[PDB]
Amino acid sequence: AKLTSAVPVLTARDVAEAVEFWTDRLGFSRVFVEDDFAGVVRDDVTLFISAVQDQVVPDNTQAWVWVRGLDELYAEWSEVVSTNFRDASGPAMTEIVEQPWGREFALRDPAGNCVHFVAE
Amino acid sequence: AKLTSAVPVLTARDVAEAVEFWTDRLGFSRVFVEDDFAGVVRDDVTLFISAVQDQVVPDNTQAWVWVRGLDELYAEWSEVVSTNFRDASGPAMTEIVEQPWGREFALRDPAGNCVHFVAEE
Repeated sequence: AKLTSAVPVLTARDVAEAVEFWTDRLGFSRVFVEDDFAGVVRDDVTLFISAVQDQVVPDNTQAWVWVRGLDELYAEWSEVVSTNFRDASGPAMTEIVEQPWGREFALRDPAGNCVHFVAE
Repeated sequence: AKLTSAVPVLTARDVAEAVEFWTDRLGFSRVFVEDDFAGVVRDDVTLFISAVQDQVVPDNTQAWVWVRGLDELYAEWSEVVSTNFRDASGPAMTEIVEQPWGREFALRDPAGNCVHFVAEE
């Protein structure tokens, strides 16, 4: 057997809100959308979004995504999402930082998920 | 820019126990292990594992993994993982089921993460 690819599952109290953000704000498309569960895709990467009732879940939910052209992606998203990660109430993103494991930025979505985008 | 691949993050109260399960039980290899965060890999799929305080989080954490040779993978893991999914006192897996979107089994790890393995079409 061969494991070929993987799909992170983001969590949200409000899945509809999360879907609108990921598609309309960040440029993903809908794979499917239900009240309790949805999927969005951009390029080779699919993310699922699952309903929860406890905010602790999204506040502890994370995913990593590999990117060719991290600067370009940051340039796109930094226009439509706050770059004040600590102070913004809405979704926000960090700057690109050179971490020991790689160059990346983190984005916090409206549900509270923390998704890291790392240069490949 | 191009989004090329993704890495799910499983959660655990005990990251070391989670790493031991995914490697010794399920045949993933260690990528890196820290006290509060770890990475394991099999074939083209990496999973991260992150420490959390509350059991509610792993009990609500999921991931999906695409597989070529789902029956073989299931056969392998059935050698060492319970197939009584409804007993939540230990890790276990469902049978392979034909869902509307694909053929898949689900595996619940010791921490409580539910990871679905779906056959490629």
